[PDB]
Amino acid sequence: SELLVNTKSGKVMGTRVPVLSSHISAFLGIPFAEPPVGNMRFRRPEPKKPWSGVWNASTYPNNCQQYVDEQFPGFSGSEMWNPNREMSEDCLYLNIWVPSPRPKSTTVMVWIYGGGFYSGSSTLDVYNGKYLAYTEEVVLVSLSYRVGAFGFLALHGSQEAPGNVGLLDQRMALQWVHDNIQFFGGDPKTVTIFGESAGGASVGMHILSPGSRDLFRRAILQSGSPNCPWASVSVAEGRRRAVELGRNLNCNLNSDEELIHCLREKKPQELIDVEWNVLPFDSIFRFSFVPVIDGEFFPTSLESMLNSGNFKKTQILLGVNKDEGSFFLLYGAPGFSKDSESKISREDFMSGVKLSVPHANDLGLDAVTLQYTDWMDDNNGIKNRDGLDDIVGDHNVICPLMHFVNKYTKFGNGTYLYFFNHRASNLVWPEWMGVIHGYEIEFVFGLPLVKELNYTAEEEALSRRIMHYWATFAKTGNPNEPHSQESKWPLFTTKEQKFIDLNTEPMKVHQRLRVQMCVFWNQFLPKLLNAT
Amino acid sequence: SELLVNTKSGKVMGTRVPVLSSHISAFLGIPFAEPPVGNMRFRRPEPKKPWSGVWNASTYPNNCQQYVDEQFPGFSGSEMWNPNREMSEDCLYLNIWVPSPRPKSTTVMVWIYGGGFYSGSSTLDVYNGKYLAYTEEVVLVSLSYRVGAFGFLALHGSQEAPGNVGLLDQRMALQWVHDNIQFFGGDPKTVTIFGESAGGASVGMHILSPGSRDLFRRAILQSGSPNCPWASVSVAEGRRRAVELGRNLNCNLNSDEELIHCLREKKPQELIDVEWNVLPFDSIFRFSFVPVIDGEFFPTSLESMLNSGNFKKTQILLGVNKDEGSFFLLYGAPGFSKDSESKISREDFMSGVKLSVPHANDLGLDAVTLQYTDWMDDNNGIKNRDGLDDIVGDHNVICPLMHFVNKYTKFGNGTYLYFFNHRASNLVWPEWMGVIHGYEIEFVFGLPLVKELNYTAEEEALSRRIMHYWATFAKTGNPNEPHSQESKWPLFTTKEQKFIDLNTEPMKVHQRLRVQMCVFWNQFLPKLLNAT
Repeated sequence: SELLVNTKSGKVMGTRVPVLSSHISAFLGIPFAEPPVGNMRFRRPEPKKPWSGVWNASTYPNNCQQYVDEQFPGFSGSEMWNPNREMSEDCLYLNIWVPSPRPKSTTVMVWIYGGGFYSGSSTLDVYNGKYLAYTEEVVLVSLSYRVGAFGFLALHGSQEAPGNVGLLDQRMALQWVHDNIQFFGGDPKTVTIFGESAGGASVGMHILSPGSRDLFRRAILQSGSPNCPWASVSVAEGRRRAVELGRNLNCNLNSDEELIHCLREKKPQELIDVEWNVLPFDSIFRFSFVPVIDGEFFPTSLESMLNSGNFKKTQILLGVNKDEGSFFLLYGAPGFSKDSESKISREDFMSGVKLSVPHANDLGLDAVTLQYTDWMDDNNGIKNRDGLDDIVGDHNVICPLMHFVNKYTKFGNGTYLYFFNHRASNLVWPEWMGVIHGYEIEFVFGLPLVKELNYTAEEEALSRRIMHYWATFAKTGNPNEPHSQESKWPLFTTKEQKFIDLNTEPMKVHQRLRVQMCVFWNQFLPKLLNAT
Repeated sequence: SELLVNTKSGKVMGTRVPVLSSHISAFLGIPFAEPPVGNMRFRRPEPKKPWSGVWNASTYPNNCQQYVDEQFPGFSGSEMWNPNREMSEDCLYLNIWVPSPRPKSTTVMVWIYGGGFYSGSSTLDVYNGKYLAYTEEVVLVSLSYRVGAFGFLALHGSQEAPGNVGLLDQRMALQWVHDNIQFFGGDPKTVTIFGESAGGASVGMHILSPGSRDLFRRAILQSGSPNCPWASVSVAEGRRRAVELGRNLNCNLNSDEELIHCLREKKPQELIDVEWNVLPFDSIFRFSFVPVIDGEFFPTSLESMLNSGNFKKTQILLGVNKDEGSFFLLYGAPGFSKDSESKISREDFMSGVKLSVPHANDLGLDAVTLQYTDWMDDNNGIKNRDGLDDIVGDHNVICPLMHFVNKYTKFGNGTYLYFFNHRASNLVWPEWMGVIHGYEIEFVFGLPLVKELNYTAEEEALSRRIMHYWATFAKTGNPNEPHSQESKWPLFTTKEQKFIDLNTEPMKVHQRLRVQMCVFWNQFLPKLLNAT
């Protein structure tokens, strides 16, 4: 049967699903690890024990335990990101979409969801891999991994909560793909991992980590890189946050043994209710439990690894959205509201700057403010709002990705860069937010191809171009068709630094994406904070 | 006789001079102080002893001893600034141009020449006051003062070389004007002092200094303010430079008495030949012997005086030229040449930055470089050249003047600001230098009205407008004609900060002259250098 597959872990029974008036196979909720429950909470994952009989993979699995956004009850804009399945610590499963008839050895794409390392689900409507699997004829895989304290609590030195276990969950899923995707028609030697935000940072982390490198061929990073200021912390800060978490739950803090044991007795929602109380600063775009530079998953500092070429050398495709920061300002900066133009005063602008660059001394805050203020029109509400939006995006997403791309390209085998600046016609978020963080995802997964979702014809065409760029890159290492007549996406080189815009207009090539600001954030500011 | 005037110091015999096919009286070389020679070198000036008989004031006096620019022998561009009379330490004289018939009580304008406090003459062709005296019907006075070590050697604590004696020379000349200009037809209660560069800085210094304030009514500052980074030094740096001067001439350095005595035995050219060897840094736009914050001429720091309103409150008219810095780059920065486009490389750009902001640590140099570099086109020779030109001008002239105007306007009785951006059609300097430091002077003194000098008709018209603005301001405290139909030069206020451009085009009003850069130079950079 087309829906029956015998893997090395046991037999699996999938289901046939309709897609654009056709059909493909779907294998949902395939376990790739032992449920990290009880004494296993905080521990590295263990392989799923083989099973006899047939595993019923016709329905989505549970979502990992996580914080749930309730800032806008009912609102589809925010709820489309919340878990759509029951949450459970038993959540290490993966999903596979296979073309029909089943391929013999086709290109594989493994999606790693984002969510700031504190949230995310592989089962969201926006991540339905059936469209992309069907349209581009690829085996689409989406995995899951522990988030929040459950996946990143780090007490370096102990084996009970070493940290980075969430990344190890991802690696384990990749290991399963490498060992079993051949039975689903996938070519294990041609797997492209791709992700957005924390997922994009994760992809970059597997490129850097020696233990993950041999598990995939190519990579795509969307609005996220390993070196982002929010993507990782030192073992010292990790330890400090783990202890403070224990303090919020009145735990015995005399030893790691004591702390860990007390934390394992807590219900999941108990850790979640106090998770945000451990941040060191009043801030925006900063998360509690994230990856840690431990000396194991990451041999040394990320900067020294990038400088020495200590990473997987292959082809990469990556880029960012025009307005990465608006989302975090809406939720945490004074002056911003979902239902108003959010024109910001001078007062709130500087309040916003302090929140965006929490680690900065006064000289630093002044440098940022001077860099993003137009002194010929400083009380212009729209300029201050957009200035703040740019700060959050440049500091947290764009400038760190540009640092990565430039460092990577010196040792890589091919880089392709994009700048997504199309605002979807059916967006429910206000206009001032622009091309929002995470909204390029729907074009990558091809939602615009479904008439009932209400996109325009140019947005459907844009989605097909993007799906074809992503899949062609996954297959060949080049997003362009060999003998095509279409416009060519130039290769990003150390010298020209070319990139393209991604919208419904005729392709335009540019150079040095936001260089002026990137030099400020990557060269000047760090130098200033270190000297003062 | 129209040419005979009986002053309180004695009788003076002037001469009749032709001007634009008419005539006016000129009294040249009137002594206002005892010759500061011998034991008087470095000392405060003493009033000229009254004389019997008639003083022959028909010819220009000598020019003070000074460094003479020989970088371009023969070249009119540079030689028009060199002394055109024999140099002599006996040089404290003033010149007066009086309309004919002699006025009864008309507006007086006293010109104070610039020259970085190390050079300058009241007898240059560009300073011929006959045109302005004739055209606007005012009594025009040009004074002289000691420059270089002769006027600013400062060994605070001793009365033999206290410092600031050059400023005291100016004050003494102003005292003579106050006491005698009535005999030449001038109104001593309506005197406007005006000057350019060091002369503009001098004017600002008399506004600040308690002992000079009662000697004039209004003031005009052209491309120079008291708070310029090159216009003054601490008593400590003054002392250090005086000692180093003595060291270059192998003087006894055991005591001030010893040093001063040894310096007084040296021929004038001997001090001049080593004057430039005492600068603390390798630099551009920095001069050896300049005014010193002594606690006498200047009660306290200039910044505290400006903040507390400790200065003469009256009306002021001031402004700057578009390209103040090009002159200093041509003479001292690598890559610039008089006969080439001077396109600058990245190498020489940063070399130039180090020379322009000599007091800056590495973090500071990086701040400046980032502030003036276009990273989308960093190897553009023309952008680097112009960037450097702007740095020198903004740091040394424009930003310090804007700080002054903004501080002054809070306590003053009326401010008028201009931005001179017209490049004379007959300039002999290369095009890349633009609207050069000091070239607005010729329009103020009305040289364009003389056909034989080869200016265009629009430049003659521009000169008349400027002469009329300056003189009307001198008379009324407002450059505009009460019931005129011409465009109005708005008043600069703390709120609007309006200013006008000065060229041959229809008047255009603007706001916040180079604010972006001024905030960098007046608020940010100083904060950075003080914290690091």
